[PDB]
Amino acid sequence: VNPLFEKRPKNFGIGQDIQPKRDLTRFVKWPRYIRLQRQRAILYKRLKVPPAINQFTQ
RNA sequence: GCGCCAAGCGUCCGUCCCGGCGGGCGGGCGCGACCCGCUCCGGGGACAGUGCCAGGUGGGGAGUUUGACCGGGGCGGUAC
Repeated sequence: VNPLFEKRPKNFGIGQDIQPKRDLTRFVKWPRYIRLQRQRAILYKRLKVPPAINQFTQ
């Protein structure tokens, strides 16, 4: 094997290195219509849904 | 001072070559860089705030008024 080859590890600690490109899907500033849809699903899980509307979950 | 655009591993290809495996040439994916959980993070919160009515305050502002007689008017008087 070639002795020139080497491991060059980078530690992603606080400071001392630049962070890699990781998934930011949980911290994206989504457009206002995506926010509207997702919050509307949360509201249906958060509020007291009356039985006549809740019976369609089943 | 320097710090990014991955090293290193582990696999999958070639309609590509040279002796099913090997070597060369060019690529792909995964780990490196853990997984799951519904609101980006934090601070308040059914209060603040907004809409409508009710009470107080309000020369900051608006509009108006501030009699008459009278040896001039005013002051004084009322002989109004």
